[PDB]
Amino acid sequence: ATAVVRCRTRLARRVVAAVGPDGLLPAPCESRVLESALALALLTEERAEADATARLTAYLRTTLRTAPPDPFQCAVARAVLGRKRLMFRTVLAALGATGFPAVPWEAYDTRPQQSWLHMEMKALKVLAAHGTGHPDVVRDEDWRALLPALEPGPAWECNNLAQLLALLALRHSPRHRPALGDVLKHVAGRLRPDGGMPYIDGMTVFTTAAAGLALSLLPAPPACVTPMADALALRRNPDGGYGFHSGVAQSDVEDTCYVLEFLRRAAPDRHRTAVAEAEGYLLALRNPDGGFPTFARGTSSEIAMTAAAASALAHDPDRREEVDEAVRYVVRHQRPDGTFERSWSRNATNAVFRAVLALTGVAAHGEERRSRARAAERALAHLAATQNGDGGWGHAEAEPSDPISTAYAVIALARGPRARPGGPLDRALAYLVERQHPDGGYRSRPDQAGPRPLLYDVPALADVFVLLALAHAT
Repeated sequence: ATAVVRCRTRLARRVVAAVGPDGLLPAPCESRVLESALALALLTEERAEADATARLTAYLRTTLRTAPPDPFQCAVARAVLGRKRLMFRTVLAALGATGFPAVPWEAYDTRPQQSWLHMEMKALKVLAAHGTGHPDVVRDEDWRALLPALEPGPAWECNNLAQLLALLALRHSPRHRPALGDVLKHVAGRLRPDGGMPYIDGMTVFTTAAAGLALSLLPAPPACVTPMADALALRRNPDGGYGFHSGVAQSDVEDTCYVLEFLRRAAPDRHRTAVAEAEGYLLALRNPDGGFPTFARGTSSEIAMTAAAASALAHDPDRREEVDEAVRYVVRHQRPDGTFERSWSRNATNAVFRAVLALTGVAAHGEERRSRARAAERALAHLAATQNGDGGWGHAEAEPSDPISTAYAVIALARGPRARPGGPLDRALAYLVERQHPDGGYRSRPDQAGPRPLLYDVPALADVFVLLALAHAT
């Protein structure tokens, strides 16, 4: 067939072969400078694990010399070797690279429903209190939030950044020091082969669900979608949502939407109850303005999360009213230049493909069809306007192309007009065909941020989103 179908067949063989007997696509996270530097400071100060401190040191010098990250991580690494503005300032101040923010102590107090950030902010408040010479400011309720960091085994919520920050604060408290020695050995045992510390354990639920959705969109889905659907359903949280990895109690809208869309196609009867629980999770999260937050109701709705929820809930005609209110939220927030806004992904094309899917996926007629089509046209027009010469897109309009940013654009463009020769979609598919590597896969710069806008690299996502693009476009 075409070179695109040939490329799609080769990539699908690779994704299927990577799924394990347990029905999961392994998706480890690469080492990151910020957490490696925090692990280096924690172990150095506790005078523990000399083998890991040397490997962490060699990793940091090598990474700065051959592949330096954002300026913030470089300064964090350099300080160790030799609300979000408040969090990053306090981190650098805790390492001695700047002064502590002269803010009221309540600025570090955040809502508990964002569990990861809540523990992170509490640890930095403790570090700021001790760092400025006011240890007596720390309340008992502040210490109690960091208690999960002293539990043995993998990091609480698979978040190495959260545990490292909480441990750096807990070592200042003699009441919590008895439990510090054991976890220090667990922390030092997490080093990747390159001597670095990953941000998270992985993203296996997110990756398996996105891979299964792509496989279920092929002309003939492989049989492995059933054990993949089983492995996802048995990992659901009590509230019906899904975390990004095994053992993540904080469900989120993005992970739930990918699982829900996958289960809807590959096992709507086999996992009828899991499907119903995920829809109930999304609807209990919905905001009165029609949008959807990321984690907890009462926090700000987001375009990407609202569009993803609109597409996921659109399969049930019982939910036509909530789905239409969500799509209207998307139209209401389209920028004057046709874009929407970044979020968990750092490229512009991500929110574009989520919005276009909701705009062209939900059945609509009359005045609403006109309004939704015009919003979809302006979004697809923004893609064609910012397309690079080689046929791909980057993180931003002037950035070099990468397969993942281009994959998002292809999914959006696949809902537009037919691919004519030389058209924007045709050249995008040709860019993806050229960038396929002999082993059948793709290697791309990462686009996931956490904590925003700090990037982290889960390499297995390159193959998954490119396959999702090729399945949508063929």
